[PDB]
Amino acid sequence: ETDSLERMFLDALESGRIPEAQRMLSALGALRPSFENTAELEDLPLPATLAEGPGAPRLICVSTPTANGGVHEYARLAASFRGERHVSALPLVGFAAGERLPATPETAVRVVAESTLRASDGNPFVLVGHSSAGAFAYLAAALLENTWGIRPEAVVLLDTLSAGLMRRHFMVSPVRMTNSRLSAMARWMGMLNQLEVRHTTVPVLIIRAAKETSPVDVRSVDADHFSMVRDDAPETARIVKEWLDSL
Amino acid sequence: ETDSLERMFLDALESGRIPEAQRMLSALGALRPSFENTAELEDLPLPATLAEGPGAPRLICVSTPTANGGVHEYARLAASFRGERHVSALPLVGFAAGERLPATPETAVRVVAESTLRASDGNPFVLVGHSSAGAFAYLAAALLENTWGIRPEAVVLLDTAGLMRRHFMDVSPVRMTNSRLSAMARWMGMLNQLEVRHTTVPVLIIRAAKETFVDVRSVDADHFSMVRDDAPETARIVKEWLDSL
Repeated sequence: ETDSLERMFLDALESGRIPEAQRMLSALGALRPSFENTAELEDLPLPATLAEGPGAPRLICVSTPTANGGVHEYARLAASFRGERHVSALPLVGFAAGERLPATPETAVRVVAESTLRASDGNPFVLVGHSSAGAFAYLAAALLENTWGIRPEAVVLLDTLSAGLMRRHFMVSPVRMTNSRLSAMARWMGMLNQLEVRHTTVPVLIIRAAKETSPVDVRSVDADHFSMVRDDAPETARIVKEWLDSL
Repeated sequence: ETDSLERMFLDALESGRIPEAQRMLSALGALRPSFENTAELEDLPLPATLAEGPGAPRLICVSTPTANGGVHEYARLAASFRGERHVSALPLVGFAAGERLPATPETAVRVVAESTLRASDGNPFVLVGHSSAGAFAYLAAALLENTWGIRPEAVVLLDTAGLMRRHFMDVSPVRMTNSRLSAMARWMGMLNQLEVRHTTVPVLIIRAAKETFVDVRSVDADHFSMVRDDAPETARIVKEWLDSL
């Protein structure tokens, strides 16, 4: 299509008309079939193994809720761990054409927490999330601790917030933004916005990108929000490995 | 493809989620460039000639503001006129991917009025609209008279919701592109915002008798067959009524 929703979304982002594109994709969002509970699904999302190794704890990465997001997001990051430890990434359900979307915030966190558990293979694990994925990684850790009394060893956040940023994500698997991806993005981002904050007791690392305007540690990487999981992935990875070894 | 907006809209129709589908399509509509003045457009809609003949007055048909609508909608009716007189049909602007959408109800009515004059080409003409095109035909006729002092010979209204589900369940089937869907929401959206205007030209309403449980005539047909299989009879009533003038 010359008039694809991908084209018109990208148009509206360049024109800073992000509120109108906002109202559009969530109205599309609202028309998608929903699940309230993971028992309604044929299967949980399948983890993609991105690295292997004998080190521990393994890393489980949450895809960002962006229409071009997916397991590919962590391939470069995972490359610095090749041979050193297991790294997997989780797709988010609803971004492929026949998939249902989470009906409530709680359902969205649960589905992340359940697919995390499966990816773990029963082994000690840490949850990682870049950017918008970090809140989901973080609340998935909290929900696992509070619901099943299963604690991740840690959570690692790659420049996550507590705009033009949305714009530059899409301005930079150069994946095609299908209708389902774009509507799934609206739904998941809309859930993010309504997530109830909750405490995890497991160690948390916030890696901050030095180029940008319950026990918590903070480290800085010589990178921007985007380069931290691209060109500068090795610096990010090394901070992660060194923080995890200091536990 | 499998998750097209066309498939979404038609699923929504089947499931009683029209209002949600309309909200989404208006929301998409709002992201397209608009015009408030016709001189903003590189060109008016282009009439399509469906019939030609020595008789008079010519008929100018206004496409319905539906995602599957267009000049083809009057091709059957025009078939009953194809050696008797000129019949053309107007596209509505905005349904094609290039195009801008009207910003207001008045803009919508003006673009139809102006297109119609282009189609008439200085001849006596009648404005005709099936269904939801009816109000736009009528109101363009009123604006032509009241603002520009030019009078159609007449206006003909052809039978002017599961009518929706009926409508969207063909014949000459049309791909409902994202541009067609969004143009539909914007143009149909303005139907609610239209204030009636009076016009002194003769107005024939042809009623689809099978929908029932200023001259009015009725024809033995439903809302849809009156421009499809019962088009010959619709065309006769039209020609005989105009001949009375």
